[PDB]
Amino acid sequence: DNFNYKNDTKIIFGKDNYSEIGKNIKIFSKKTPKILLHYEADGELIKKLGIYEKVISSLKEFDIEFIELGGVVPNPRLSLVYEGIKICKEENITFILAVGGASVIDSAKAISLGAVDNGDVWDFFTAKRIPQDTLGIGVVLTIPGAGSEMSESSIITDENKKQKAVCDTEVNFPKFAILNPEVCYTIPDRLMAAGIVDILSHLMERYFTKSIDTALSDSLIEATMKIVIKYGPLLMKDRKNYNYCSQIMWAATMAHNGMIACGRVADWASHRIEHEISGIYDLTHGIGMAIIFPAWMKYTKNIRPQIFEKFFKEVFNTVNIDEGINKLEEFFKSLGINLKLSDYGITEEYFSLMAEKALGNSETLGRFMQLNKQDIINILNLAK
Amino acid sequence: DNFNYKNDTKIIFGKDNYSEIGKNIKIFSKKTPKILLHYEADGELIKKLGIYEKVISSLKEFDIEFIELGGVVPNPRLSLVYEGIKICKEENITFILAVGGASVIDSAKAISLGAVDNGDVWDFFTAKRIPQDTLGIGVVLTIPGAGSEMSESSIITDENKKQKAVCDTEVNFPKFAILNPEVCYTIPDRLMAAGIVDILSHLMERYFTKSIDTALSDSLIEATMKIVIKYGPLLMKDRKNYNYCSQIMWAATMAHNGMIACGRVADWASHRIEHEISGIYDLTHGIGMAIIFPAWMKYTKNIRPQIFEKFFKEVFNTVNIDEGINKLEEFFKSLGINLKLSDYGITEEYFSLMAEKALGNSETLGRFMQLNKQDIINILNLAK
Ligand SMILES: NC(=O)c1ccc[n+]([C@@H]2O[C@H](COP(=O)([O-])OP(=O)(O)OC[C@H]3O[C@@H](n4cnc5c(N)ncnc54)[C@H](O)[C@@H]3O)[C@@H](O)[C@H]2O)c1
Ligand SMILES: NC(=O)c1ccc[n+]([C@@H]2O[C@H](COP(=O)([O-])OP(=O)(O)OC[C@H]3O[C@@H](n4cnc5c(N)ncnc54)[C@H](O)[C@@H]3O)[C@@H](O)[C@H]2O)c1
Ligand SMILES: [Cl-]
Ligand SMILES: [Cl-]
Ligand SMILES: [Co+2]
Ligand SMILES: [Co+2]
Repeated sequence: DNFNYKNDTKIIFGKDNYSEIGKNIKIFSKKTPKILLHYEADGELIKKLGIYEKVISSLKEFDIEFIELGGVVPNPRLSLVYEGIKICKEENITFILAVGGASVIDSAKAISLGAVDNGDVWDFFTAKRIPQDTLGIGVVLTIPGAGSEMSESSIITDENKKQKAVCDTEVNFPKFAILNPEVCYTIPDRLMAAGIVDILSHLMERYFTKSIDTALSDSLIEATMKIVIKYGPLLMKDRKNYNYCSQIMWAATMAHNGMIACGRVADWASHRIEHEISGIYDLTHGIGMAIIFPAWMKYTKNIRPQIFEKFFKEVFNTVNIDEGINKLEEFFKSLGINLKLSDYGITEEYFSLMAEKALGNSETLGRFMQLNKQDIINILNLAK
Repeated sequence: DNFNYKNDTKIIFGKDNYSEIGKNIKIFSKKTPKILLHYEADGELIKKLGIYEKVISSLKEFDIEFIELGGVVPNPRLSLVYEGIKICKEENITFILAVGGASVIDSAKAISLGAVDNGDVWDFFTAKRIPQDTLGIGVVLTIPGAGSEMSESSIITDENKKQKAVCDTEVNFPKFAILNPEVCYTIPDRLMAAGIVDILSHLMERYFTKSIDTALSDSLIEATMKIVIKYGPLLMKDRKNYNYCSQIMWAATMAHNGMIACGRVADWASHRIEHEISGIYDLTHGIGMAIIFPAWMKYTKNIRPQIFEKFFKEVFNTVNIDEGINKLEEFFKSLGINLKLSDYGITEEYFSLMAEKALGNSETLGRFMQLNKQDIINILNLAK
């Protein structure tokens, strides 16, 4: 097992450092800077928090001209990205500032691409052309979600065709990303808890592998996981604790690092199964990953028991799988999450439909264990 | 404690992937590529190993024209860098390939700088100008030493003035670095052992800190250390074991990462003390770090016993400092290293001189503990 790793995104970690917005705009723009401030809706919640102010005060401090463009919505649409390209060519924008989460970061990245291209940007999403340049964006992250502030990916939906797509390319890497743990404070409980589950589950999806010779990698992923297991419950009970939020934020960041996962083989079974639950019921990703992941490890405990033994020894101080699986169930409950699907009024009614749609045009799904339609129903039964 | 992190060096990790030399030259050169192959002496040992061949076979495979420039020597001299600038401007070299260790990588970086500048390169080392561009280098690392294949630093000595200096700048970052663990195999024992000590000591220098709120960081540094403690002895006894060499190489790399050390405050006391031992006697850095580090932790065990308790609990499975200090002494001996200075015929004769030269024009030295001249002699007495 060989692997490659690049990641050029500059990370500014900490608080009381709002000048680094302006400072980093200067470090990464073309000559004199004029920037596009991108946000969701009308900076409604960004401004409520006081980010909008502390942003514009950094922009002013550095004499940076700027236009605002708003209304991105959770599933960012080409409607708006096309509008954004227009503005970055007309008003000669030299840099984009994404002030939000992945929904706005993905929009920002797609604008950054189109602003430097002499074609349609959507040729970069539908596998027609491979972009070779981007204007350049900076992010101020408002919630440590899925790491788009450090990824090479942008997910956009063409609502004219109802066809959503993604574009992975080294140019999409943000030039810099401001990461202040303080943005965690105002996040509602259920969402903080679900973000904590997403961090662990991202680590676990990569940890549980058939790959061999991954000792150091194992250690690092174990280390991050343990911290999630130790601090995430403390953060839930002391929401404004900078330390607790720092560990957790730094964990999510590290979880999106492929220095700790070194070309070891990830498994997406849980993700996919959860996707289809979430596709039919109103259920937050992180919550369904806490219901499904335990069900899946029960169902897959026989593949490489040794790597399950290891997991629970290193993370929950136990060599007994059942006990460990329960310690993880308990830990999820420690974040205020109920563990069964019945609990959310999800019934067995669509376990069949959900299993079919997970598999799509395939016979099985998974890598650690090849899971067929009935295997998936069994897992949904374990989680009911 | 806030911190920043960038590192743009692409890492190609693994074996049986010699085509990625050519492939990565193509990915990072100007238009058609013509490269300078940089090595130590006359590719004497690089060629003995079979790197030279597998390099030129990748260069040919990709139709890459190339000139060779040799004779870099362990303390790379401007004599040669000036020669290299000449060649990269005359022969219009678009990229440099450093095939060696830090001595040649540092030379390569200094050539890369000068080849794009309209001045003297040495203005970049003597704090006159701050370089804003470099041609671009790739490294094939022959020994996982001090990480220059991923650093922003180049250390060159002007032998006309007997004045050596360094240049830290984001442009010095190699464009890519090939890391094949197999290069470990041929390394002599004393040097492999000393490289294993350097990895741990780089982690320890950063670990033992007065900084607070560093839990995740602690975990990661602990994780890497443990692996060094576990595999390094196995590697010493099974030199050609790819797994053992992979963990250890990946540890050194990770040790040079500031994602695991997150702006926590390093201490260089041991380094400095060792420097002066090495300045007077013929002693390999790694070996004197195994004699000195234990002496220093004995002498500094009273500062934050809690972080010593933690260290030895996480790494040596013990809460007792004395026992732990001994487990670390034992571990060093497990790499075939004798632990006293007497052992190397180093006598107390110059403990005084060595202490004075460590302190230079300062009253104390260290951050974890401020060490004065007598404190340093005491530490040298602990290590005698
Ligand atoms: N690399 C990639 O491109 C990548 C990878 C995985 C997922 N994604 C995408 O990530 C998106 C999920 O985004 P996300 O989880 O970062 O969140 P988000 O910002 O898209 O939405 C988070 C929710 O919490 C609120 N919120 C955000 N920050 C807050 C704060 N500081 N205080 C209070 N409330 C706050 C928002 O109003 C919203 O309701 C999806 O579109 C998903 O497809 C992208
Ligand atoms: N970031 C930086 O720029 C930075 C930081 C710290 C130290 N340094 C510098 O690093 C240098 C030390 O270099 P290094 O430790 O990487 O080693 P090196 O390559 O300079 O020398 C290593 C020794 O082992 C031999 N060797 C190397 N690879 C071998 C292999 N595969 N098989 C057998 N023998 C092999 C060499 O012949 C030589 O005797 C010093 O000049 C030091 O100042 C630079
Ligand atoms: Cl997610
Ligand atoms: Cl070193
Ligand atoms: Co997931
Ligand atoms: Co050192």
